[PDB]
Amino acid sequence: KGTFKDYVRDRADLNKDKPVIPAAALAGYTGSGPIQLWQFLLELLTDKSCQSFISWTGDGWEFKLSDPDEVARRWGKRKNKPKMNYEKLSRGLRYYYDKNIIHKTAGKRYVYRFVCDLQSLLGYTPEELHAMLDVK
Amino acid sequence: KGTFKDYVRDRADLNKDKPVIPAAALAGYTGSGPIQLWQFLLELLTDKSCQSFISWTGDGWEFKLSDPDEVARRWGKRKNKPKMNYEKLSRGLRYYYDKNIIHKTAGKRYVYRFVCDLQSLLGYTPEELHAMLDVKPDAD
Repeated sequence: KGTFKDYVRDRADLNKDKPVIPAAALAGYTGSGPIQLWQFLLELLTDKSCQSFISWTGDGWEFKLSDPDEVARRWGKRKNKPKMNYEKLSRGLRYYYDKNIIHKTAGKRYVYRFVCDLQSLLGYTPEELHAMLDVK
Repeated sequence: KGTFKDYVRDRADLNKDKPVIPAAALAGYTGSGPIQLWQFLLELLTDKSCQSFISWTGDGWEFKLSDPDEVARRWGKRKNKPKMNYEKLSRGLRYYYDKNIIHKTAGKRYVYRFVCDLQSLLGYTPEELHAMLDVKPDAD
């Protein structure tokens, strides 16, 4: 039976995984208001504890979805959309291909790549972050 | 500006430190779901940057609202309610009076007092928090 003081202390000592690019903070910076799906993928991609169902392939801003539905799940629980499946999220990607935000690598299945200038936006180089995330 | 780094860096070299009792954490702790007005008041009282509009009087869990409107304005923002004024906020305080969470100090204006067992919930004593926030008693 611990107090709030113990609760905070325990949280500071246990759950330790801060994404380098918080989708929320990013929406503020860019002033996009409501969190965007492409901004969310970045947060996950910048959060080690997510390298299970999503990570950088090592080639530039190229990333792959090891477990698509997982990203589709969290995305739903993050935007109060408990009705978010794998397709309702794969439809937003096409919109991203046309607006040239995210693309799909030829000769893959769930491999994608940011084609927008994230270096000038985020301030990080692809290779830089890869290191901060122990990318292999 | 410039890059995302700067906008976040200015938060580590040009930004204060979090309050002691953040409403968000307190909500998750007690599992109240959405932030509660009394939890939000606790955050402002545990944040040095808010001592201009709300502060501890120095006597236990008693506090005063030096700038009532600024409190109601910030509560409105945190809850996405731009039409938030003190009058409505006062409806929440009155509600807490009936639920023995916060009482109003007789013979004074804008002076209230948490009357629930916050010490046992929070893990701090009023004196302890007053020191952490460099609180100075009022010459009542």
